[PDB]
Amino acid sequence: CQDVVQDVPNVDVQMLELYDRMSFKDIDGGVWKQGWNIKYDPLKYNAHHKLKVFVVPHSHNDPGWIQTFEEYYQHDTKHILSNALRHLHDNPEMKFIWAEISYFARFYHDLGENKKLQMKSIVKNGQLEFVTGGWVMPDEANSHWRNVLLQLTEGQTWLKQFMNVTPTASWAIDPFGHSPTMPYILQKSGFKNMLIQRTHYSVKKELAQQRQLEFLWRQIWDNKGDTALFTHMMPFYSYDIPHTCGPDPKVCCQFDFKRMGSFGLSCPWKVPPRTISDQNVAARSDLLVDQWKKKAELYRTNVLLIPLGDDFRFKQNTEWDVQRVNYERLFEHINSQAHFNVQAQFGTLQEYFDAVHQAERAGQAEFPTLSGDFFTYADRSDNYWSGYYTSRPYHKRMDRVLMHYVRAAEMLSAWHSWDGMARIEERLEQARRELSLFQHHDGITGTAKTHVVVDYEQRMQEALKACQMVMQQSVYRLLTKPSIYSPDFSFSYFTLDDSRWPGSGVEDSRTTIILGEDILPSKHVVMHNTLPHWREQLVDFYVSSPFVSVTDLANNPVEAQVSPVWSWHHDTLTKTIHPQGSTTKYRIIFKARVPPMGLATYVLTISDSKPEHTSYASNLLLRKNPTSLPLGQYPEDVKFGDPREISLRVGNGPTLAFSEQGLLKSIQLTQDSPHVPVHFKFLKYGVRSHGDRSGAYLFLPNGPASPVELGQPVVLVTKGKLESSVSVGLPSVVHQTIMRGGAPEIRNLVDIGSLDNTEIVMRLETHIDSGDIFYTDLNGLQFIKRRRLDKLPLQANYYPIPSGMFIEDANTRLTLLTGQPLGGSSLASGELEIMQDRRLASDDERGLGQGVLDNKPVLHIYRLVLEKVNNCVRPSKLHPAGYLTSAAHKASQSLLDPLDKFIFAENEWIGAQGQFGGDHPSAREDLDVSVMRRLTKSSAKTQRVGYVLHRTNLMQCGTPEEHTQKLDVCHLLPNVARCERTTLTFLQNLEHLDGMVAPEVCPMETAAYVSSHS
Ligand SMILES: N=C(Cc1ccccc1)N[C@H]1S[C@H](CO)[C@@H](O)[C@H](O)[C@@H]1O
Ligand SMILES: *[C@H]1O[C@H](CO)[C@@H](O)[C@H](O)[C@H]1NC(C)=O
Ligand SMILES: [Zn+2]
Repeated sequence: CQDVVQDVPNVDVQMLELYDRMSFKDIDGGVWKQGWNIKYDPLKYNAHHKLKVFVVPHSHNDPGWIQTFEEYYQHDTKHILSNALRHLHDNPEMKFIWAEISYFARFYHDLGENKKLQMKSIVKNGQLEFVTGGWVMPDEANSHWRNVLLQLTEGQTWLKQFMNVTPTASWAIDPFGHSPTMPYILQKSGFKNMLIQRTHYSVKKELAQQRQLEFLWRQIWDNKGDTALFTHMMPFYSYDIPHTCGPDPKVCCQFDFKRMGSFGLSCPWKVPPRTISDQNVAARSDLLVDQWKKKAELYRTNVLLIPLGDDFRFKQNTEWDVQRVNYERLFEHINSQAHFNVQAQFGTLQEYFDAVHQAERAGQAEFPTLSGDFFTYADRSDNYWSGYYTSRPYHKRMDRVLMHYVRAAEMLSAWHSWDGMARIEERLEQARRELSLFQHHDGITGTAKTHVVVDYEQRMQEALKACQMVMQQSVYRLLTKPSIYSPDFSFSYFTLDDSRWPGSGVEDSRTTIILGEDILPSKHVVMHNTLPHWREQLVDFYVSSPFVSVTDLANNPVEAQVSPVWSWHHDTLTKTIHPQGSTTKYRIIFKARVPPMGLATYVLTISDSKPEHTSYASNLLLRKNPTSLPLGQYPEDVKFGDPREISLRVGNGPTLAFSEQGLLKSIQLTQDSPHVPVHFKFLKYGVRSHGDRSGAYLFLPNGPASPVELGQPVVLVTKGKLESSVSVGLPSVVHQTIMRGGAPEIRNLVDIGSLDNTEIVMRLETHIDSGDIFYTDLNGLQFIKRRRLDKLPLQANYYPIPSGMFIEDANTRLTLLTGQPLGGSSLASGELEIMQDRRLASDDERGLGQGVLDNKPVLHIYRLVLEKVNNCVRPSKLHPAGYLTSAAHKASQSLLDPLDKFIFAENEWIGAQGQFGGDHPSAREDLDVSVMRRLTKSSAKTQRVGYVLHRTNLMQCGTPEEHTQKLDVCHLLPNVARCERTTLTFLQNLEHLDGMVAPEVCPMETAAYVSSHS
């Protein structure tokens, strides 16, 4: 196993180092506005060394953006694919590449058998080639690597089954900035090459000058280079035709033959394309070949890639003709004019890469090695695309909730083979596809029009319902005596109870467990733990009485705590934000203990008075001018007081001190230690009154954030033996700090309401001497070192915070983990900040044509971990990566993959069992079974189950942590007959395993295994 901490990789280009060096001046470079006037030596190419040019036709089809997926499919995409089939069928030499499988699959299933066969034929023969092959071309900033793999697998599994092909080349021309998580997953999925386009204009300029636009992209911690994937970065401002034939768009635009007038398009540089004829072909070729040779100077081989396409292109047959015919005339002339020393033709993306590597093997070029990422992107001047790291935060949070439910549903149902009737495969496929669709770079990014965001949301809602159905049928089967099990596949044996989604204050959707001497004395609840280690976690349920006690199924008492059900109300009358307690519903809380990848059943029973093992929390409302807060049968009266500082300590954990406004001010780790200053503060960013305006994509602040005026907010303090919390009703946010004995959980109920042109940021102020360094994660997969650069505007120092960020000095670290991707930064030494929501009245000129005014209440969740790191073995100062501690990592898992909760629906559960999975191995803490998925339907004689295993890397800080068992996923199901290591999509077997044992993986590695069962 490679050491991912102690050996700083040696690479030709390290992006953090490059950023430290670059000056980022935005000067007018001439026709290539962001470059320079490229010059070349005419004699470079000759009879014995020609420039091979591949023109690659393509059509960018957004699975939703300005229209919904189905609207674009009906108005554009089905015609584009229908005409592509006809045109490629009839013109053997024409080529075309396709990226979005969601659309292709929608199209193909609608084709008649005759057409499906013609389609398979132009794919089989090389004319139509799939690039990447994912359900979509995903966002790379907000997406979790697990969902990037999910969508890739969804498109590629469809391609293998119906087109009998698996792309090995990736095409990512539109995500706003690029992540090394992509080559990470692709290289482990059989890929050999990839292409990216949206990187900072200064980076393009810099790498172009060094001919470093093509590179072997390895992971920041990879000393050996085995994770390397060949990458081609496009050099210009756009992938449209004007910015793909060469440096001068005024000239390239003349070679987009769709812009002559009848299609309603034209060249903004004021020179239109002209039909190619025998009289102008030599002059037109002179111009085109000169652009081609200029572009060729930016790369190292004599093989040139010329993409030919734009959004939803190649729709009309007349379009196919006008582009194909004119280019064929150009090629016939150019290829027969020896003096150009050029051989040009239509080609696919794989063709370009194969030729490039043949040049490389001929000793024609050596390529530089590179590590780092390509965030934050700016397409021009100070227009940095850091706004979309936060846009439509409700759906960014929904993404993570669905991410988990998909995993839990696939895992819970994978244990058994199911009758087709049960519609398990059916519900799982819909759930994977709706979550996969949302990975699109206009889905999770929050950059779609309002009615499209609504479409993604309704699709995810149906996916959530599908997961619940599969999960609850699975639990009923796993915990019912087999000879008693009698399933009705349409019936709801259990209801899922989710405490954080939509969240209290967002939607009253949780059911109350109604108990009573005259109706029902008790109720069974069951917890699922998708993680492969034993886990304890507090769980809560709403109950109709405070007099409830918990027992496990052996009837052992379980200590519990009852607290009121508090809801906050913006009182339109008194003009204050204050809480009201329920007099009919109460929260019962207790610690559940659950086997690795297993289930644990508990029973809640009512009594007519206080149960021996249930305690009741005290509640204290701090505000001036209080009114009574009756709590029905709740046994402890609410206390009142004037606002004042408060301190709280649950169990042995930290002691937290809060200001009189209910905000954290210090954290004391142990009884003796100092009260470390850690202050939460909420501020607001505005929008510029003159100049470029912030929108769904761009963050263009009118300077540093300004403190929000808090007034004297109402603060609610609840103190219990198992859980305590402090909640304050701020304007736009009900901020809650919850304590259970470890690092606190922070929840923000964010309702930016009608505050126009405002971005609300949550900031942490500490005295940690972090200087200009901070760390953020990439796709929930790895943490990369960031360096605040004062030479760049504030918005450029904002980065995606898909799951966590931290700052540290020699002794102390503060880590903030998230349950949703948001944008954030560390704008001053000792600080961390993360945007909560943004509401913008203006469009930011990137084509969306609207501002962001569809905000809705969202419940953001976090874990805040303060730790001493002076004893931790950390990477050297020159290493570009950072790593979590065991506590920070478990905290992230508590947010992303919590215990699932199920409430039995009927009065009596006959045949109920107390636990499932007690014999599953409890793996080492840094290992996770990211995916468990049965890959065969019940009619398959040989059943197959796929597993994706990921091992993260945690810092060694002196905690002995031992006694765990080896996890061999191939033996989790009985009767194993074979075990294979496969690509991460499960589509190709890479290794037949001895003894049918799946070895565990190395730190930061991810492997897939498929076990076969007789
Ligand atoms: N990039 C194009 C092609 C193009 C459009 C206009 C001018 C030049 C080239 N289109 C992008 S632009 C848009 C962000 O601005 C993005 O969210 C959307 O998914 C799309 O496909
Ligand atoms: C696709 O599968 C393999 C891959 O090459 C080969 O038999 C041939 O190309 C195709 N045959 C089919 C339809 O399986
Ligand atoms: Zn796009």
